[PDB]
Amino acid sequence: ETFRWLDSSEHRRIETDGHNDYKYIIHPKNRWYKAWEMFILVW
Amino acid sequence: NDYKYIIHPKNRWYKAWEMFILVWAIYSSLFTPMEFGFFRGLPERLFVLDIVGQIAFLVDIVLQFFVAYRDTQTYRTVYKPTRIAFRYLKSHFLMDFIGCFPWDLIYKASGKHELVRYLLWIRLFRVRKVVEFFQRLEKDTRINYLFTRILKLLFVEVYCTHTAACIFYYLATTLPPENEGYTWIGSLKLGDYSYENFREIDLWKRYTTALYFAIVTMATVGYGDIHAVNLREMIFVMIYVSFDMVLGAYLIGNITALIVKGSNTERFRDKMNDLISFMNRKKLGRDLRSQITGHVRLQYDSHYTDTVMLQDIPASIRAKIAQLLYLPYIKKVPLFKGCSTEFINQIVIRLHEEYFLPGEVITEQGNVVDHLYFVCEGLLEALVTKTDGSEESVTLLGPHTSFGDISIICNISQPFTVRVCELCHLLRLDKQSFSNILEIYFHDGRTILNNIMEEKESNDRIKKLESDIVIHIGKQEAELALKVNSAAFQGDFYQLKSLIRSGADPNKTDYDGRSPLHLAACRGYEDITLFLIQEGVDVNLKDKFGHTPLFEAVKAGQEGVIGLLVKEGASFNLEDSGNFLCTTVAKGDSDFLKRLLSSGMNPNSEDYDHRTPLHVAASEGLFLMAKMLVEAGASVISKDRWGNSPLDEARLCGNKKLIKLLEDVKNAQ
Amino acid sequence: ETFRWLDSSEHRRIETDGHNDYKYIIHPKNRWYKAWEMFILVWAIYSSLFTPMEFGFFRGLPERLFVLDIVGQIAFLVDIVLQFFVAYRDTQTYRTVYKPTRIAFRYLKSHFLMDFIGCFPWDLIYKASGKHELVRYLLWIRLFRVRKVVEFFQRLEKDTRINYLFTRILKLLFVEVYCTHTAACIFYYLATTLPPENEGYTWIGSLKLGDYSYENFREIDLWKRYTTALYFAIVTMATVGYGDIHAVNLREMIFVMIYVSFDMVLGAYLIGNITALIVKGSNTERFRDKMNDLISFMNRKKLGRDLRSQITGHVRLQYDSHYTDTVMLQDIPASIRAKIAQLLYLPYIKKVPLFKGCSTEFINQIVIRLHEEYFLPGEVITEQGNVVDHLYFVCEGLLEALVTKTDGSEESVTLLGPHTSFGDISIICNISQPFTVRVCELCHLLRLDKQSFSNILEIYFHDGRTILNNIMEEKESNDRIKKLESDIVIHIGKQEAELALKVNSAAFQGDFYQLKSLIRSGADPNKTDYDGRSPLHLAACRGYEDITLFLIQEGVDVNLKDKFGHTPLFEAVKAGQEGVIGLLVKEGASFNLEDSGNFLCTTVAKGDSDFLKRLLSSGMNPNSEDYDHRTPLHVAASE
Amino acid sequence: QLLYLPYIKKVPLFKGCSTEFINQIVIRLHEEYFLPGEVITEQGNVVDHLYFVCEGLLEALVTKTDGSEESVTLLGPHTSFGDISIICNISQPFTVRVCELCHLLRLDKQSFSNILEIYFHDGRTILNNIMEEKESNDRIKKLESDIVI
Ligand SMILES: [K+]
Repeated sequence: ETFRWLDSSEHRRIETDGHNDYKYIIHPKNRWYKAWEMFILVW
Repeated sequence: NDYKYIIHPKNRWYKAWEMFILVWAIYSSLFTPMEFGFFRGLPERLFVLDIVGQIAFLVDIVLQFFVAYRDTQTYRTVYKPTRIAFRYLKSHFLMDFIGCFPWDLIYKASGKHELVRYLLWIRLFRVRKVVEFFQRLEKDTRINYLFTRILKLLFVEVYCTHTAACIFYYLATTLPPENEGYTWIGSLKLGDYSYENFREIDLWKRYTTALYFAIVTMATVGYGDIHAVNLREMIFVMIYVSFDMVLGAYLIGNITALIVKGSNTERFRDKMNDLISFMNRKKLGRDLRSQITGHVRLQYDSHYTDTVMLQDIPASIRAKIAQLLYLPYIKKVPLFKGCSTEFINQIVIRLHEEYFLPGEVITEQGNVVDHLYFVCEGLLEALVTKTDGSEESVTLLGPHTSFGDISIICNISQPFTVRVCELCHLLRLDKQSFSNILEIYFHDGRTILNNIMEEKESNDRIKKLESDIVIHIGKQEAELALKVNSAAFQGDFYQLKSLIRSGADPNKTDYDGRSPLHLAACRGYEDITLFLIQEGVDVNLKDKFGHTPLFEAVKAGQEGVIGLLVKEGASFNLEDSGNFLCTTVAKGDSDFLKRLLSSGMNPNSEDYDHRTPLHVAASEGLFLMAKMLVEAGASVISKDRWGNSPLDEARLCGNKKLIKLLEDVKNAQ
Repeated sequence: ETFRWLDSSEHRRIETDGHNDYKYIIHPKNRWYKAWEMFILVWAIYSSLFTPMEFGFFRGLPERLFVLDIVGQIAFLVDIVLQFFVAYRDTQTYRTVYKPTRIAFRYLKSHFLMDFIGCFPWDLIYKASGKHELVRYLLWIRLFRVRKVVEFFQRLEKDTRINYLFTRILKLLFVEVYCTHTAACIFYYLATTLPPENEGYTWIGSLKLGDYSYENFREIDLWKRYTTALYFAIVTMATVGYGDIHAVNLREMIFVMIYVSFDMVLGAYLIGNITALIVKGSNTERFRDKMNDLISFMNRKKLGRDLRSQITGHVRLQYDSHYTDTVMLQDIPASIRAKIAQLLYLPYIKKVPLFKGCSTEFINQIVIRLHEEYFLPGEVITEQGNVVDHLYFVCEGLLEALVTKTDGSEESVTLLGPHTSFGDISIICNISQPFTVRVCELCHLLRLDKQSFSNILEIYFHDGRTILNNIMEEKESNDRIKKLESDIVIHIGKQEAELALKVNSAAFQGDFYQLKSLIRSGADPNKTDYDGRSPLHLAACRGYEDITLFLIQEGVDVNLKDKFGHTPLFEAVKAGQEGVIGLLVKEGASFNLEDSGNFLCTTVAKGDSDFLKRLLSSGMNPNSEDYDHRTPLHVAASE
Repeated sequence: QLLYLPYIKKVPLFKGCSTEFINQIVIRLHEEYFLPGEVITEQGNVVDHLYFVCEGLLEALVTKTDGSEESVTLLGPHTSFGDISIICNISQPFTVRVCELCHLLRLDKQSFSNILEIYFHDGRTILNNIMEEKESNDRIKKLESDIVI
């Protein structure tokens, strides 16, 4: 029943999947990925 | 379909011909203004193109005589040829038949008159097929409504610009070539190019020039490099701009109307936007804000189960929906066990789905409830509460359970604040509809009252002969006991059984005793008494007069029902039996006393004076009945309150023919 | 309080003010006067279109068009004096006033002088008074004859056949044109206001379109100058504006700056009214709104592919044809909805063969609780082997009752055409539905519930017995399938066998309203079946009343010996009781009882001074005796 | 208290009541209008609202089975039908039609029972007024309704 309620639900589980491994992957809502998303926006 | 030569309109080989003649009608109604305006008879390059093209619309006329249609008043497909023929001949045959005449060959073989060339303007009764295509596309939910509502308005603004360009060039051709300077194209010079002697310019330069004027005019840009100089072209562009002004206003109106009539996503978006503005204005917390947003998102994503979308669908279709969705969730409920299927079909119609997040509150402690809830999924809990903030998890209401039924039938406030611990799927049912169908179906309300008492063993409120739901049931059960007793009085054995098999009880009594066994025994209907005994009845039931059905059987006189009641526990239990036996000796009806001590009361009982019935029998001379009264009675030595054995009482009667009986029990000592 | 609402009530008072006196004042709905209103509307349309063309394009009318505007002024001079004899359909006091001093007034202080100045000859006055230019500006008074066109669009806005937001669009489209006709006439007049030697500094004297030069422009034909000016004004109104014709003077620049500022507001108002018409949605998008609201809840509930095609079929049936507007009808109260139902359904229910001559109140109670329903062909309504929850009456269409033997042998039992009912032989009975009622043609069934046709069937017991007699006076249902049930529910006694029991249970429970609703409709007996009881034997005494009014009604027979030998005085005195035995004795109650002496000796023997003093106080002679002829003193001296 | 209070003060049901009870009554009223001829209550029904006439000439008639009727009274202004069907929990015995342009004031039965159970001295005064004006032919007891309990 709750699998119908996917995005209308708890939705905050990024904490475990943050830095499992791979050591390079930048989060989208970073701060250095907001000095790029405006610099190359005005580019 | 007993014809086999009539095509169904929803065929898959005919629906490939509709989209073929749609393409041929999109072409042949866009070339027809170009054939009227830009030529004066077609060249020999386009002769074969004009011959086939009036043939694909000539076999379509024949094919429309062999296609069934749906009737408008009976909604049946009409496969009759003489009906589809007379439907085609009176609706669309004439404008499609004279439209596919070879009008160019009729023009060239009539001395080339210009008025026989205006007759090819009835080939625009082929945008009828585009109109029918858009009408079929509007009555199909697979296609979007922003793809259809203005796309058909960006089609009239193609047709009425191409046609206006063709008429605007045609008006330039209506003046002779000596008067070319007084025309819109003859007086035209764009750049270093001059459009003089314009009928030897190639077709696509003239067409692109006229269409450039028509589209720049239609968009109300209007550069004025191309304008009208004549007095016929002034009139035409006045008509044309006064038509495209309201056409552009209609386009802006349709786009604005489909923008201001937004989807439910935008309404929910602005609702969540100003709710988030209220939550950030009031400085709310973290889990509280998530609870508010989750509740309104649950309501938006789950409000689609509202039954007010369905209140034009008829009953026995809404009932089938409610029996497909809700009936397996009501059949497995411990409250409704033993209830008939009619009551459950009346239950499932008036149910409303509800969803709650894990932590909201459904019912509260101090409140009398107004909805009976059924749990489909979820793991709701029941919390009684004290004055000093205490909580006690009394009951864990899982799936297949109900709460609030005790607070409706007994009309009490709710005992438990019901908080929900999971994502639940509750089913509302208001107390008014529940109570109404309880006093409508009282034979199932009695079984509900018997189910509500057991689980709680009536923790309290047990008589609960307080709320009407528990009264109206008592009143209807009483009047149905009256009705089944009237059926049992006269011979209505089939009617009696139809009353009993409709959920009755053959043990509920009348206003003063009077079970159906009582009336069936006093009337002597032996089959009815067999049905009542094998159904299961208290055969020793008493009245407000102190009467058993055995007593009414022996008072009536039918020995068959007398013998039929005594094969079970007949058992008279009659109080004041002594004075009753003495007063039936007093009335002296000997066959009634034969019925009395046949299988019954002991004849050694006593009246207010301590005397046996054989004492009062042997006081006037009643040998024919004193013989009967001495048949089973014993202990003949018994004195009165006066102190008299019945032998010395039988002495002074003055009749000696019953003293012959007095030498009978002289050996039992 | 009808002075507060003179609009909701007192709408059409007609009687006492049609022919008061004066016999001349025409009501403003006469067929001979509304044939003059269209005539003066055509004259007003012509005289308002020709007036700017008379002003701008001429300096005094020629020798022709003289009889034309003479009769144009005569046809309005007639209408000037004709409105002194036309009534005064009023605003606040809703009655057509016939008083011809409130007809001369309300007109003289209104459109009279603007309509009497406009009938003076202003081109004979012009040519008589030395040909002055400012006496020709009084032709513009004749644009007050657009009242007759704006009154036509007010008598059309309150006409319900055409949408009011469409008459507003037609009114704006008659304001858009005639403001391009008047602007064309003023734009040509502003070119004639310059001398003919300064004609090269005008919009038309400095014009050259194609190879034709518009020089010496006062000698061109009138229909070339008018078409040129109107072409400018219409391509300016549409905001196309080619610029082949443009303003040249300052007096033309000022007029174009006024005119495009007026047309911008007018075009924005036209776009707004068209958009306001379109947002009031059509039939197709109001179908598709709830259709996409019902495709979802059919995709997530996972309904079957046949039930989905039935639901979509019924939704496409309530739209696109057969506009069942009960959802609009629900604002109307129950009394007026009952009057609507008695108008619409009584021609159909009275011709049903089930109701062969019942009472009119019973058929009224039937048609109060009816619902209209439409079904496509191929639908199954009531299938064989299920309980019947609704009673259906076929108003129009064609149905089909079928039955199967073993292997789906669907043979046509009957064909239920119009004025037929099905589901009737199983609400009367308590059996299953015996036929699969399938739909052949598009039907219009009238649905009655099962519980309504049990309440109004047990209330109206004479009509219920008439309905059972209508069912049995048939071929005993061998026209259908010969499913004979006994003889239906047979005569089941609701005359005396259950109604005396019903009124006796009403007396036993103590319901006075049910008691008097039963007995004031007749049928007050003195006997119960299955016993010798009475509505006096129950209520009065044993119950001891509940309700004090149980003894005064109808004066029923006291001293009725029941099946167990108890008079109602004995039942009132056994339960002791002290109101009915105080009250029954003045009504002539008696203590008749067989072996009363033996009963008194037994009440001596048990010992009950209250019981025996209530026996003796309510009338009892203690010299009656028993089988041994012993008085109650002979046993009250025993122990 | 300035729109409805002169109407509710001169009601024979609320005679002798405290002014605070009337001030609690007048808040929950709903102004209603009816043209001369509709029906607002029927023959057998426990009524859902208590009404007060302000300017109107409603009639209260009892219907029979065979279509007939007779008016037991003529409810003019400053009258209150309803209440005896509410506070005795019985059905309203009269089909209350209307003969003029009436000016009723609704009051639902749950809120009326709430104000009666909170202010019980005025409830006893209302019970006394109904027991003398209806004359209390029976149910001087009237413990069938939980309001009196
Ligand atoms: K322009």
